[PDB]
Order: sequence, then C-alpha cells, then structure tokens
Amino acid sequence: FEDIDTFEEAFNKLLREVLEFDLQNPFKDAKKVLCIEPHPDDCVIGMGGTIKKLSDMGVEVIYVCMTDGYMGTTDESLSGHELAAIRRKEEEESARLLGVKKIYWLNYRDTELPYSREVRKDLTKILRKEQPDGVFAPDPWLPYESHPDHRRTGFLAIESVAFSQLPNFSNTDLDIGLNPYNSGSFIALYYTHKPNYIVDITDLMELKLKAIRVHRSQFPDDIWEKWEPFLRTIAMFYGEKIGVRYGEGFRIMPGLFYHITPFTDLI
Amino acid sequence: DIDTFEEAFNKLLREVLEFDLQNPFKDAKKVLCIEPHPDDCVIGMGGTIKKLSDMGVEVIYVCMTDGYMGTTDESLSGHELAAIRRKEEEESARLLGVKKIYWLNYRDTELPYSREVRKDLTKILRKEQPDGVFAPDPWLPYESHPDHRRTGFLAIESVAFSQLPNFSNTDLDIGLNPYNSGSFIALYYTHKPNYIVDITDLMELKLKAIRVHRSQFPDDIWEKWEPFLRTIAMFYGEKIGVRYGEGFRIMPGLFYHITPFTDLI
Amino acid sequence: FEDIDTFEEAFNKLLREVLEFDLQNPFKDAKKVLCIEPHPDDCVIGMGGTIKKLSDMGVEVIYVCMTDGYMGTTDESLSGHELAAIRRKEEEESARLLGVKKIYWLNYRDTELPYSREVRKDLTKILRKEQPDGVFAPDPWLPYESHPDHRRTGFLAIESVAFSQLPNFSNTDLDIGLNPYNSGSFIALYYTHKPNYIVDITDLMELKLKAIRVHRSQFPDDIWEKWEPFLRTIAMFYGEKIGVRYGEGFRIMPGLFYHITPFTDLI
Amino acid sequence: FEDIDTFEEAFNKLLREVLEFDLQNPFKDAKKVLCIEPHPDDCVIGMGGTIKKLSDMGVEVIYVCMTDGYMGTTDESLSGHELAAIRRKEEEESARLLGVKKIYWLNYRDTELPYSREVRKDLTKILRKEQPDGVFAPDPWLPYESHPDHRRTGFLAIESVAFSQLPNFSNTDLDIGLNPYNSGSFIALYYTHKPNYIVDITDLMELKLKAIRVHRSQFPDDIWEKWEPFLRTIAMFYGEKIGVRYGEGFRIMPGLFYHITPFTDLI
Amino acid sequence: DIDTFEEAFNKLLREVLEFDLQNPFKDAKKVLCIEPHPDDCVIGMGGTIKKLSDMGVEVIYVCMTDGYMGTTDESLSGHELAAIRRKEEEESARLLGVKKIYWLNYRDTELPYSREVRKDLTKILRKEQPDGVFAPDPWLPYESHPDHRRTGFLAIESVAFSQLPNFSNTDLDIGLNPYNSGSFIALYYTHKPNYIVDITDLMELKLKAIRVHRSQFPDDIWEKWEPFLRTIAMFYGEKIGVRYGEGFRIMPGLFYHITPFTDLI
Amino acid sequence: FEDIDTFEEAFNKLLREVLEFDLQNPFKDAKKVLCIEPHPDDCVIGMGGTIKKLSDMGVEVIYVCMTDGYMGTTDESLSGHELAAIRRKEEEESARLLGVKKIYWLNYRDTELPYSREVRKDLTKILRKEQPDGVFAPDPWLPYESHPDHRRTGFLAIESVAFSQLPNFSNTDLDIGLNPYNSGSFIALYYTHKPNYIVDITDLMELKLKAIRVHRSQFPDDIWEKWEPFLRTIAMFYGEKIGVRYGEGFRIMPGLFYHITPFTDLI
Ligand SMILES: [Zn+2]
Ligand SMILES: [Zn+2]
Ligand SMILES: [Zn+2]
Ligand SMILES: [Zn+2]
Ligand SMILES: [Zn+2]
Ligand SMILES: [Zn+2]
Repeated sequence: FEDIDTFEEAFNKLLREVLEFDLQNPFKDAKKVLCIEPHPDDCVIGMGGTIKKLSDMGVEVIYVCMTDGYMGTTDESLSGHELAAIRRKEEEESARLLGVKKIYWLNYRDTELPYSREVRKDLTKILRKEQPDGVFAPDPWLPYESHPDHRRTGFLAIESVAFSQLPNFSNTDLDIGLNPYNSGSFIALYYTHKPNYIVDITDLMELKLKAIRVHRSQFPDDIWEKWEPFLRTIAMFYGEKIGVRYGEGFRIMPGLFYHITPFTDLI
Repeated sequence: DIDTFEEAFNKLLREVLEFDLQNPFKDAKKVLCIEPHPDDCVIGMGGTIKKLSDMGVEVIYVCMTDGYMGTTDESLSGHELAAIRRKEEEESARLLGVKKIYWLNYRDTELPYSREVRKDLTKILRKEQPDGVFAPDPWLPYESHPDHRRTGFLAIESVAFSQLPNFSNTDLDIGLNPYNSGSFIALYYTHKPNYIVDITDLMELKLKAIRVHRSQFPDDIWEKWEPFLRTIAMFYGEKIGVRYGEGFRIMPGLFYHITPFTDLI
Repeated sequence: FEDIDTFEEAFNKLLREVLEFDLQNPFKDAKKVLCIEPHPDDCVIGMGGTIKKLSDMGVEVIYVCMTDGYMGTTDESLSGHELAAIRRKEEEESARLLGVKKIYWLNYRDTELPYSREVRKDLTKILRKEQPDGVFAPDPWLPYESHPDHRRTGFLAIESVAFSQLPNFSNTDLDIGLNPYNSGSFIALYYTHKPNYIVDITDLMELKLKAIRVHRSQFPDDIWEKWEPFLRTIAMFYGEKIGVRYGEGFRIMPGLFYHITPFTDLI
Repeated sequence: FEDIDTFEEAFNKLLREVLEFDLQNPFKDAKKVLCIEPHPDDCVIGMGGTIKKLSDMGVEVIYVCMTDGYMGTTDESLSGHELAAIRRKEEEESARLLGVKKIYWLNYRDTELPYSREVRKDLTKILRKEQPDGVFAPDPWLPYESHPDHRRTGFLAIESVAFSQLPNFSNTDLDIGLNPYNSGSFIALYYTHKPNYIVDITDLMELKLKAIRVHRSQFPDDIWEKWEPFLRTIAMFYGEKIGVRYGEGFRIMPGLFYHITPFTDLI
Repeated sequence: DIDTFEEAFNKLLREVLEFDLQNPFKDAKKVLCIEPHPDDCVIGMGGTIKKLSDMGVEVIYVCMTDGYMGTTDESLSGHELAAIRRKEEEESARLLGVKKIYWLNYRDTELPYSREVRKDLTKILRKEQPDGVFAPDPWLPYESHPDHRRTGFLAIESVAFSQLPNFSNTDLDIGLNPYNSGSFIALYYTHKPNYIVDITDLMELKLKAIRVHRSQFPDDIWEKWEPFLRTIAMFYGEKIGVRYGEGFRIMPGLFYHITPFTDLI
Repeated sequence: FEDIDTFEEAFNKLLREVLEFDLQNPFKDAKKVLCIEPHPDDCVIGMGGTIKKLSDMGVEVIYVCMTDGYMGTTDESLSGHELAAIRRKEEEESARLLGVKKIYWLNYRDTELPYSREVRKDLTKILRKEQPDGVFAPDPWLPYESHPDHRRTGFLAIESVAFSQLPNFSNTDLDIGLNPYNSGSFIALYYTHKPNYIVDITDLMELKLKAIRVHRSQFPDDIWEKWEPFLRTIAMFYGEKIGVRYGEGFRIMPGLFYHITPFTDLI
C-alpha cells in the first residue's frame, strides 16, 4: 500500500486488515490446544484457570511436558527416579481436575533440557500429529527467569510452531504419513512480563490452588507458606490489568511479529 | 576531577571515545553485511547498501546459511531450494551493486553457536579487513529465529576476537593478519536505532530486489509482506521525519562490555 | 492473604512480610563469600571496592575465576599459555590488596566457557565444600553484554546456587561426603544496569584503580587512557544513585523472583 | 543346561537349538527389508545384486540413506546443494533398476553424520513404522574404514534395531500411534571383512555395475578406470568363499552375539 | 646391549615392568568394579567378586547408568524401572558381599563420551584411591552397546588422568589427592583374557544373584540367557581346564599407549 | 579385467597395475611433508629417525601438533599453562636436531582433542596452504591405544587428507584463495601394529633418543628407566621385520583401501 500517510495508520491497517489480529476473543474457535510446560506443574501454575475454562467450553487440552522433574526435592532419601515416578502421578491427578485429555512426556531430565534440533523434532512430531488450533508456552523473554529449562522450552515452542509447517524440516515425519503443521494456529505465551490478553480467573482461583497443591512433592506446608502468597500476588498483577481480582496473563502476537519486528511493544 | 556523572559521560563519548553519529559511514571503503539467510541484507538494509555502492564503497555479503528450509512447497527439496536461493541472491545483489558473496553453508534453522563459526567469520575478517560490519541486532525483542540471534552474537564476537592473535592462530600461521582495530559495527533489524538512513527515494528499488527472491515471495505471501515491509520502513523513517527509513544501532566498541548506561545512546 | 484488596498491597506484603526482603544491610551476617568472575580482573573491576570492605569487616572472600584469560593480548609474540601464567600472577597480587583469601581456577579457556551441566558441577562442588553465606556474579541480563563468557558465567552462577541445593543434582558430590549447599545464602549480581543496592567506594576508589592496574598485561598505558575515564564514569553512574561520588552497584532479589516472576522491575 | 560336558557342545546347542541360528537361507521368509546406506550409491555398491535378488522374489526393499552426498565432487563449479539435487535423481534411477520401493532420505550432510540419540530416533521412527523383517547396514568393525559416516551408520543401525524395540526409548513414537519395532527380525552387515553368508552375484554382476554407474556424478571414466577393477575384485574375494566368481558378503549373527560375546569369531 | 627383540621384550616384561599374571589380585584391599548397567558386574565377574569379598577385599561398584531403557513392559516407565533396578542391584550385591554402590545416574543408552564423565570417575578414584579397577574391555568385537564401549574407554582413561594434578584440578582444590600410581586395571567381558578365575564352585551363586535382577530376567528370557551365560563361563573355563570361568585381560600400564606388540601377552 | 580367472589374480592386478602400488621407495619424490602429532614429542618418538633422513635428503618436514601437552606432569606446583609453554620450547629444540623447518600449533587442550568438523577444517586449511607431498600420522586402529587424543588425531588426519581435496568442504578456504589439497600425495601411519614399510634407523638410534630426552618435562630420570628400554624394544620390533637392529614402522596403502575394502590384511 503505497499511499498511506503516517506510520500509525499503516500499523493500524497492518494489524486490523492485513493481519486481522484480534485480542477480543482469541481462543473463540479453538477445538484442540497444546499446553507446553518445562516441568510437571508448570501448566497449572502458569495457566490452570485458563486450561479449565477451555475444558469447560469443550476444547481439548493436551499437555506436552518437556522434563521429568527429576531434580525437584531436597529429600536426601528420595532419588530423582522415584521423584519422577511420583510427579507423573501428581500431574495426572492435577490435570484430571482441569479436564485435561492427555499428556505427552518428552522425558528429558529436569535441568538438562537441551536447546537443539532434536527437541524441535519431538515437538514437531506432536504438532504434526495433533495439528492443534493453538499452542501455549512460557515466554522466554521474561526477565530474570533463571531456569534454563524455562527459557529453552519457550524458544523451542515458538521455533517448532514455525518450523513444523515446513516440509523440509524433520522430513521423515512426512515420509511416515504426517502432514506439516497447519497454518493460522495461535501461539499464546504465559509466564509473561508483557501480557496483552488476560483471562479473568477470580472464580477459578481456588480450583487452581488446589490443582497446584496436588503436586504435593513440590508443595509441602513450609513451601506453601511462601508459594500461596506468591501465586495470589501474581494472579492480582494480571487481574488488575482488566479490573478483576485474579487473572492469568498471555502474550499473543501475529506470527509476523516474531521475526524482524521493531515495534512489537505496540501490542 | 569532573563533577557530575552527566558531565563525565558526555566527556567519555566525545573526548575519550570520539563517538559521533552524524556521518558514521563517511570513511568506509569496504564493508561486510552479514545476513543469516539469503535475502536478509536486502530486506534489512537493501536501500543503504545501494547508497553505499553508488558512493563507491565495496559491499561484500557474508550469508550464514543456505535458506534450505524456506518453502512450504512439498515438491521442492531443501537442496534444490538452496540452489535456487543462491541464484536469487546473486541477482538481488547485482541490482544493489553488490560485489561478492561469501556463503558459509550452514543449514538454515541449524546455524551453530560455537567457536567454529566464529573461526569462519574471523577468517573472512582477517582476509578482507573491512572498515565496517553490518549484522542483525541479537537483542531484537521477540526475535524468534535462532539463526538471527546467533548471527548477531557471533558477528559482534568475531569482530572482537578476530583482533586477537591467539584466537584461531592457524589463520596467522598461514599468512593472515589479525583484523584491524579501527572498524565500526552497525546493527540492523533493531528496535533501538540511533542512526537512520532515508531510503524514501530507493524504496521501490529495495522492494524489487526483495521480490527477486521469488521462492520467498510468491503472490499470496507478498500480500502481507509488502504491507509489512512498508510498515517497518515507516517506523524507522518517522524517527527522522522521512517517509521510509532503515534503522541502525551503533555504539562505541566499549559499550558492548560491562556498560550499565548503554540506554544513554 | 486471600483478603488483601489490591495488587499493590499484596505485592508489598509479599515482599516485606512473607519474603522478609529488604536492602538495608544485606551482607550483615556474611562470614564467607564467593566472588565469581569470568576472567582474571573482573572481580576487581566490578566489585573491587566492595571486596575490600568485606575483607575489612573480616568476611572471608574467595574468588572463583571461570577462565584463564588466554586470549587477552594483541602481542603477537605472547602465546595464550604464557598469558594465562602471567594473568594468574597478576590476579594473585591484585587480590592481596583486597585482602582476598584464596582463588579457585576452573581453567576453562578464555572465550570458550561452555554453557553446560559440567560447569554447574564445577561450581556446585565448590559451593558444597565452601558453603558460602553469599555469592557475587555478573548480571547475565546486562543490556548489550557481548562477551559470551560473561553472560554464561552469570547464568551458570545463578543456576549453580539453586541446583547445588538439590541432593539428586551432581549426586556423587554427596557420595563423597559433601553436603548440599545450605539454603539461606544471598545472591548479588554486579556489572548490572538495574542495581538496587549501592556500596559507597568513594574513599576506596584509588585503591580499586591500583588493584585493576596490577593487571598490566590488560592495562598498558595506551589502553589505560580509555579505561580509567570509563571506570571512573561507571563508578559515578552507581554513586549518583545514592548521592555519593563513586559507587559499586549490585542487584539483589528474593529467591522466588528468579523464576516466573512478572514484576521483577518493582524492586 | 547344567550337565553338558564341553564348551564346544554347549556352543553348538546354543546356536542350533536355543537360538536356532540359521545361515542356510537367512532371508527365506522376509517380506519387507530396509537397506541402510551412509551415502547415495552405497546400497548398490555393497549389495546391489542381493537387493535385486530380493526384489525378484517379491520382497519389498526400502532404502534409508543417511546423508545427501553433498561433498562427493571435485568440480569447483558444482555446489554441494546442486550435487545433492543430482545424487537424489541418480539414486532414484539406480534403485529403479533394482526393483527398489522407496527411499527415506534422512538428509544429514555428507561427512557430518552425527553419532547421537537424535539419529537413533530417526531410524527408530522408520523401523517402527515399517516394521521390516530384516535390516542391512555397513559393518562398523571393517578395518581401515576411514569414512566416519560409514562407521557411524553401522553402529547407529545396530543400536537402533535393538533400542526401537524398547517402549521407553523415543517414547513419543508410541504416543503418536506407533508400536515398538517387532522382535526376531535379522540384521545383516555388508561391507564386511568377516562375512559368514555370501550371495552369489555372478549372473547379476553386470546389472550391478550398470546400476552403480548410473551415479554418474561419482563415476566419470577416469574414476571408473580404477573403480570397476576394484568392485570386480571385491566381488571375487566374496564369491570365491562359496566357489563362485562374484559374490556379496554379509555378516549375520544371532542378536545375543552383539553383546558381551567373547566367541563371535566362531561364526 | 641386548641381542634379539624376543629377548628385549622378555626383559621388558619381567625385569623392567615386573608384569606377572600368576596372582595379580594378591595385594588388593579395595577395588572398584565399574559397570555400564545395573547387573553387568554380577554377569561379568559376579563369581570373582564373591571370591574377593570372601578374601576380605572391599568391593565397590560404580554403575554408569540407571538401566532406564531395559524393559519391553509398556506399562513400566523408565523412571519406575530405574527405581526397581537400584533395588535389584542392592540385593544382588549383598549376596556377593558388596559394600557400596556409586550411581552416576546417566541415562541408559545415553552415557556421554566426554570430559565430564571422566571427571565423575576421577572424583571417585581420588576419593576412594582403590588398588585395582575393573571395567569392560572396550575392544570386545561386535559389542554394539555404546554404554559398554564408552564405559571401558572412560575407565581406562580416567585411571590414567586421575593421576594428573592439572586434570580436573578443582578436585585438588577441595582437598582430594591425585589417584595413586600403583594400581591395576583388569578388563572383563573380553575376547582376549590373559587371566582366568575358576568360578566352578560359585557358578550357582553367580546365577542366583544374576536372577535377582528380575526385571531383566523374566522366565522366557532366562530360557536363552541361562544357556548363554553357562556357555560363556565354559568358554573362559576351558582356557584353563575348568568347567566355568571368568576371563580378565590385564596388561602393564605402558601397553595401553603406542604399543605394537600388545598381542604378545 | 572381467576375464581374470581367480581372486588371487584380480587382487595382484588391482594392486600393482590398476593402482600402481608398491613399497620399494614410497617417499621418493617428496619435497614437503607434514608430520601430524597428537602431543609434543610424538613425532620424535614414533618417527624421529625417519624425520632426520627426510631432512637429510632435503625434504622439508613440517610438524602439526594437535594439542599443547597441558596435562603431562605429576608435579603439583607446575600449572598446565606453565607446562604448555615449556613443552613448546622443548619441541622447538627437539625438532632443531631433526632438521625440522617449522611447527603449526593447533593449541587444543591435551586430553580434550575434539573429534569434529572444526578440527578437520584446521587440518584442511594447513594442507591447502602447504600442499604437502606426504602426511604422516598415528594409526588410529592401533590395538589397545587408550589415549583419545591419539585415536582421534589419527582418524582426523586420514579424513582431512581426503576431504581437503573437496571444494565444497570448508569452502571459505577457497573463497579466500586457497586451493583444494592436491590429489597424488601419500599417507603414512606410524605407531602401528601392522607396518608394511620399515625405515632402518639403526645408525640414528642415539640421535633419536637424544631428541626425545630433550622433552625433559616428560622424561626425568625415573621415567627414563622404564622408557628407554621400552623405546629400544619398539625399535627392535620394527627392525627385526627387515633384519636390521632398530627400525621405524609405517603403514601405507592405496587410497581406495581406506574405504569398504575387505582384504586390507593382504598388504
Ligand atoms: Zn518449571
Ligand atoms: Zn533471515
Ligand atoms: Zn571479563
Ligand atoms: Zn559411502
Ligand atoms: Zn550392560
Ligand atoms: Zn601423545
């Protein structure tokens, strides 16, 4: 469009017409979604109430869990293998409370999630098989996020959603009968410092806290004394943004903005 | 000696550092423009490249990868596409006056982040000894192409380390010199440009040389990308009151290390 | 909680009451600290002043130096090996002046610091042996930090401080009779663009400068022309923030804020 | 079996009864096989006549080709990408002469085949999908084999055939609907210094040479002047072993012998 | 001085090297038996281990991996299996008199071949300072388990390098000493044993302690493996005229480096 | 061919006529050679004698030393860095005695030589610059060789000699105006258990020994007691094979026999 007079107009036409970007009800049509978590519990803690709301509407929610949570205990007589047996059950129970379908366990070791083509391939296979309408994953640009598994899951999820659409990427998948990942599915990023879409989870907050504490191994009383205020405060930082008590924040952008975009901060 | 930080900084920039952004490319005879994929040089600084050629600067591309993955055409393999994209780029660069292209040949979506790639770029720096280097800004927020983050990091690193005789010393052992210490670094694809080039006059050219990457810009995909790319050129151009612009971030060499007030330029 | 009215109230309760956080005097009880540095001289440059005052208060200050500084010369006649043996001597004398106990050399090669589990296990074994009260390290989120040794030292430091506390992490340390790293120690990040604790070093500035120049292989006369003003200017950026002439800046935060936290900018 | 009197008897009962190992007609029942090659052309050069014989009998032969042959030319105006386009066509044409079904291209770069869990996963997916009755691959113990791609394909093929049977190995495959690789398929190793099964390829030798030269890019006249004597001599080393002019040799052992077996040299 | 190679070699072995295979474990108070998976120590040298315990030697296992992949039971995950296999191994080792087990915890089928693993074993060598080390022979032909090749290589390497103060120096920095220089290395699972232990008397014990790894030896799988394992014990036993034996390859430390006549022992 | 009667006849025709192979005088035309060594001293130990005779004939002999020898000391007071600077001095003087031109130091760390494309590119750039007539390197198939630096130097050497001849391999070398490595050069492997060419060094033995001992950091009196007999014994193992007192052994083969060849034991 050669004759438009200001950046601001252009950007506006770009968002609303060219890209028809819409934060009003961005999960309106979804039938199936994947929620990707670095560790068992992260989906519920980041977006449990949202997962529930989706379930409630008849959306199929599938988990993909990058690691086994092997490392997450201070108990010197609980091995990582035992912990991981336990966290699997804990996540199955938590997810059942949220109406969640199915979990894909990638089984990478807790704290050792690689950042590699290999991991992109695992996700790409799930993506291609399930062809979901939207994907959720932690925002790897969250500042002071000191857990490598979190930053890497984030990155790998965004990369995989783009690359799994390309037939020459992980090409054996197509050779065993899968199609590339279908275009026009959304990415939504939770655990974000810059959300631009909030789900009100005021009514659901006690459901979320319950489903979080089901991961008992992660949440004994002395830990919960700190974690419950923390989780509640986080939910209020998000909710206030839409004038409600408790929210879950997401960052959702048009696919182009994840690449060469110097004005991403205008959504 | 000096009283305030505000004063101390100013003196740093202008006296001690000589940092000056009015004409940062006025003394440039040879430059490298480093791109992660074929087409990134033209999309991100195609108009500036034209401007540099027309001025007589020699402009040399270094493309990190082969564009192998860039198609949804299931009847086009990566190898075929890679061979087409080197053609596309050769024609695209002629239009902008581009001399020479070094292809490193890493696979698209697979550019490593490692000492090996630093050694490939170092060997080129030491060979060509350019006056300035262009590369994507590795800090662009929400940049989710690893090839992009990786390129910018490795470019800035390599410009530094290629200067060190003990770094990839085999280069010296075979007759190369360490990379000269006077050169500039300019990052394109940047959210914090502190230097903008007006390409309002060149915009139609820029767009034609982009379109020359036909594998990347079929008809339906240009339906979003021409509007996208104009909208970005307006973003940079507005910063200096022109229609279309190209944004570059530039900084004294020092600021890339241990510097808490980099947002002051 | 659960009754608190607003996000602003929750946040302040969380910070001060639940998490017991305050930056009045965060090094108060410290008997032993590790100063983790990517290259010989980084401890002196970013926190040389603070080290001295810690020595002065009778705190045992220990260095961990991630790499050998192999690459840090433009002299064609000086091999990397020769340089490393020099820089070690330089560090030892620079550290004498700051009253510095003892230095662990990891001996990774300058410019080639891995970002790997192996390096966490190196840090972890040290933390488990020393059991420091506090650990200092570069902020790996510093804008525009382009030395991979710095960003990587920073992230590895934060990660090791968490993981060294887990008994299933690097479990052989335990099998050889080291204990998990003790829980309550602090983290302080230097070379930072968002400091929230400032140490006045104004009275110490000349000693700091002398202790840096002791790295003569790094600061001959021609480089010192650029670097002395630079170093003075950084120290004034930090000093200004609390109204003293010369300062050293540090970023400190509750432990929980290193993970999924979306309002880390409020401190 | 507690009361057997010599090693030699035991070993004999072990082979013939316990393991019912049979080198008489070891491909008798196969319906589908995979032939794994490091580069395009290796299946034909190592075992072209055998592939043909299998085709002839109605066996489905599927290729898996580890690399793209990107590196295999001395022509300074033929890029690796062009070479690889060309070698794909060359292999399609060669394979058509041998009755070959289908080729899986892993697309790893020629000379850069990794030795990694990732590559095991690609093979494991093909194995699980196709469930073939037997697999062929170069013998990685062939002495003085100086091509890394050859040694690694060999190893990876033997490992994958064992690991793809295990449900916890590459577990996402089972989560997208695949079953583990079925038990009791044979491995046969070509390019071997110790074959214990030879296929007579006297009648087929000229077919093989033709299908080898179809890879024109690899076989110009000046190269063929050396390669044709070489290939013929190799085929006679194998054939003489069964008193025929030209053979293809394989090493075939019972699955147990690929693990902890100190008497493998007795077959 | 000396006239023939045959003479020069002999003198090497016996005078200069003191290499002597009649009772190589006569002076051994503590030994490490390094296994790639839980059960390899008992399968490969279970009877010898028994013999060493009964003699008073302290026997310490170092297991490289967790056995995570070792089941076709689709209702048993790797983590569950790993937790069962550590139990299995604890019971199995008690029966043979085994003290202590170091678990390194790498995943089964994933043991890296790297400096990191050498540092884990080195830390144990330096801690425990054993008199001898047992490990699989990395040269077994047709050994196709990477965990197996990898273990033997890393064991022999680590025994060497743990002796070097500059190697994993942090160990020293925290109070450990380099690994003492007097110790032996013996490779089991070997096709070229030059020392055989008669375990004819212990064979039923060996087999019971193997069976204790019940996850690995259901009924139908033991239908092949008991015959397999007896057939291997006959292989080694025949070498010295006994019914069942365990084969070890042993060599002067020198022979592991630059030695063209290693087949002469 | 195609008419030849027996395998034994084919093989001898192949070796002698097609491949022009013979070990009468394989270094005849050599003007320039690389002696590739894994650690400082390996060239002198395995082929010190042969080097001298090459110098003596006026051949330019160049060393490539893969690593710095950092680890090679039991002295707790001598750092790896210090050792490397020493060993370089030792090499330089040891090489003066063998009339050795010039040494390329790659500077990988003793014990940590990668097995990677990066290292082939290091060798390749050297071969393309020097264009040697011959390359000497350790046999990576030596029985029981337990130093990973040796096996890896050996395989990397053979691989680089092939790949450096391909223009698409490390193509940037070409873009900077180096040529592919010239085709007809020979490969000779030392530290070998199957030598097929023997150099009489009997008259040179005392000089060899002096040139090794010049590595005093490696051979103090106590280690020399073990090592002098050892070195004498190896030289007699090789000498015996051609009826001289002291020899150096080398394995040489046609190029084709480095790949898929099943009768490499016939030479
Ligand atoms: Zn998590
Ligand atoms: Zn790009
Ligand atoms: Zn530094
Ligand atoms: Zn091949
Ligand atoms: Zn095992
Ligand atoms: Zn050596």
